Amino acid sequence: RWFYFNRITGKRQFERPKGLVKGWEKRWD
Repeated sequence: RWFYFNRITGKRQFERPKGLVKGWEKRWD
C-alpha cells in the first residue's frame, strides 16, 4: 500500500496525510 511523508514536519503514516497538507509525499511501501 501507499503512504504519505511530510517533509516539513517529517511525519508519515499509512493513513491520510498526518495533517492533510502539503509537503506530504505519496510513496511505495
